Amino acid sequence: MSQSNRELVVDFLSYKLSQKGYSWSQMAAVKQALREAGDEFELRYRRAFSDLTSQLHITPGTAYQSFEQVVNELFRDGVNWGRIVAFFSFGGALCVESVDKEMQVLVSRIAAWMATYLNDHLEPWIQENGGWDTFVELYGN
Amino acid sequence: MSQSNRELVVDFLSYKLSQKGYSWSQMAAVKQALREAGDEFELRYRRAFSDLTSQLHITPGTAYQSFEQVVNELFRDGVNWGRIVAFFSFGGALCVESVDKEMQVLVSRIAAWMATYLNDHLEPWIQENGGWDTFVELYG
Ligand SMILES: O=C(NCc1ccccc1)c1csc(N/N=C2\CCCc3ccc(-c4ccc(OCCc5ccccc5)c(C(=O)O)n4)cc32)n1
Ligand SMILES: O=C(NCc1ccccc1)c1csc(N/N=C2\CCCc3ccc(-c4ccc(OCCc5ccccc5)c(C(=O)O)n4)cc32)n1
Repeated sequence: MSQSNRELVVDFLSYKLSQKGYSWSQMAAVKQALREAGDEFELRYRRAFSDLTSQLHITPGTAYQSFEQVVNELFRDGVNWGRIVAFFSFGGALCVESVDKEMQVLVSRIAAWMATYLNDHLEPWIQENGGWDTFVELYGN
Repeated sequence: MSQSNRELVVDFLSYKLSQKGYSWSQMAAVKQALREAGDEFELRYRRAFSDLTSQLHITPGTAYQSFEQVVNELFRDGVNWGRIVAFFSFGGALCVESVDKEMQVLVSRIAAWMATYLNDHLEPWIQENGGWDTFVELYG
């Protein structure tokens, strides 16, 4: 119950500060930058590219390594911030299609796969290019 | 500082799911009822009351006890769902003033004080009045 209470407070204060357009922490600023970049990417750029969800055809039998081999296609010509945004959008799309197909049980493993891929394959590039601070500096507020 | 790749993932996926009417967490209906009740309270009903923030000057040296004794004033004549809503709004107002004062870092402290107050002073009343799912039935 105590953890739920904390979660209510955090949600309420985040929502209220966001509603006023206030940036209160580097973490909040990174998350806001990513949300907005994903929205812009999905609206106006994603349809130009081959649909990576068509390569995975996620099932409850899909393993991390199958996700990883499909994501490697997105980074076949290297890492940039745009492709990192596209990676988040791809994960978001796997979750949305999972829930659309009455397989919400996949949502938690998709999140773990995304974390694993970021930590294993993108973290060195992120640090080399000024960390998430630079992402916010170029694409945030 | 964003010192967690997993936190960015969970945040982004929560957002993307919400845009399709789907929920990351089970607390989703309460969060949506509390945000809407907060917005509604602040837009007109709040204007009737003395501004409780004028009694607090939150700095890195302010004790939890100072916050606790000002918040108690909300519940002087009992706990009800509206006063719980007002408590959250009050918390939100404190955070906005904290950022405006260049004390952004105190937002997380205020969050910690609110969760502490909620757990000590309000959790018993909440349990004894049908929990958050009643709040959702009334304000959702
Ligand atoms: O979500 C996805 N699919 C599901 C879906 C749902 C609904 C509709 C369509 C598809 C998804 C995300 S991704 C993707 N395929 N992309 C691939 C295919 C494999 C190879 C590949 C190779 C490079 C790139 C890529 C992606 C983004 C890129 O930049 C984005 C710039 C930007 C940033 C912020 C906001 C707007 C725009 C770039 C680039 O410019 O280098 N290059 C992308 C794919 N599919
Ligand atoms: O955020 C606050 N202040 C900063 C601020 C910013 C901008 C503008 C004005 C103030 C704030 C939240 S609070 C407050 N002071 N309120 C006090 C003063 C001390 C005594 C006190 C005592 C009872 C109540 C109270 C609060 C809410 C209440 O019900 C709300 C019902 C409702 C729900 C959903 C939507 C709309 C309305 C009630 C009640 O009717 O019981 N009673 C309230 C204060 N200040």
